[PDB]
Amino acid sequence: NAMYTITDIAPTDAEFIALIAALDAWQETLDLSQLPPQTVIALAIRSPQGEAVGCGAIVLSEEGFGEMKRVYIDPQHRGQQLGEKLLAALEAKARQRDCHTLRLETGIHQHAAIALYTRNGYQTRCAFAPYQPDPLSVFMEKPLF
Repeated sequence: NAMYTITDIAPTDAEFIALIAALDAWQETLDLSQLPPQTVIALAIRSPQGEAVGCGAIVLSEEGFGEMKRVYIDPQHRGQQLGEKLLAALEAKARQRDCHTLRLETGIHQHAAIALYTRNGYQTRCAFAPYQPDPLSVFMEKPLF
């Protein structure tokens, strides 16, 4: 089963905020709403009930880079390739916006995410604006076409 659904979401949607809040509550083991809205791609994965169950986002720069962030899948829906489904969907949207390279930063603690990106062609790299090699952070990127 990946007969879940993918749809746009407002980063200001209560459902988005809830996934994000859960993401941040876990990382303990705001910012997306402010930005110019053209510059943000944000998506959700929904159960067949219609419950937002995962999400993620890409912030696009004017030189064709995109930064991937705020990716999370609710724990009860893991084990069945949703990260994959979502990731591909964010990439597809980034291409339609001429984005040529996706990069991301996550903590070294985030093993599931890190492996998901690796399984799909992201490769480790150095710090990029606006981060300074906080190590440990892990920076990754992938050429899209």
